[PDB]
Amino acid sequence: KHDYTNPPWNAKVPVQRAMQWMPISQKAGAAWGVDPQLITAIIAIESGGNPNAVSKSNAIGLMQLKASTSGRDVYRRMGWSGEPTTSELKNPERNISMGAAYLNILETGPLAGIEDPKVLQYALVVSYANGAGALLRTFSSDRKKAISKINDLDADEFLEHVARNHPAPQAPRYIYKLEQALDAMLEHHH
Repeated sequence: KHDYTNPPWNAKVPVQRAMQWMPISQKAGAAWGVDPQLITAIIAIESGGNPNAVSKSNAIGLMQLKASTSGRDVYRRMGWSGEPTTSELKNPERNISMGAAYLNILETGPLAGIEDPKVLQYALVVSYANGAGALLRTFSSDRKKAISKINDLDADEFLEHVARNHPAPQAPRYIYKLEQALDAMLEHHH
């Protein structure tokens, strides 16, 4: 299985920088029914709080949204045509709003039916990172039985399952990082 804890990841500075955006994250989380600390952790992991981050593949901004994929998914959810521009994705308020929208899409879409909010949290970071489809297929080729299998595990067993069974090494590591980010956030009484 993936040695996902290696190397240790110090969340202090990445969470401190993501916390700068918390007032936006609070409002975005409220609008979309999404946990602002989950938003904050994702910013910390994805961009380390850097609103100008651009990946090899042109994922953009605080929550690393890609116009042609997640960006477009959000626009389709809102009933809008087309997709956002690079410039728009760079704007921190728009970026975080779309990241929150995307987390809601995952929750209400492919991940609908997961009972344990902690398991759901882990299922969200894994899907955001490496795709809800690939996570589900890790359990069963049909969605229905995959969710049923997910429902039989507690949060620790879910991590374990991902560590042993997910093709992408980064998947279980995203859960490790998330917990490191949650630990760091304990020191921010927001």
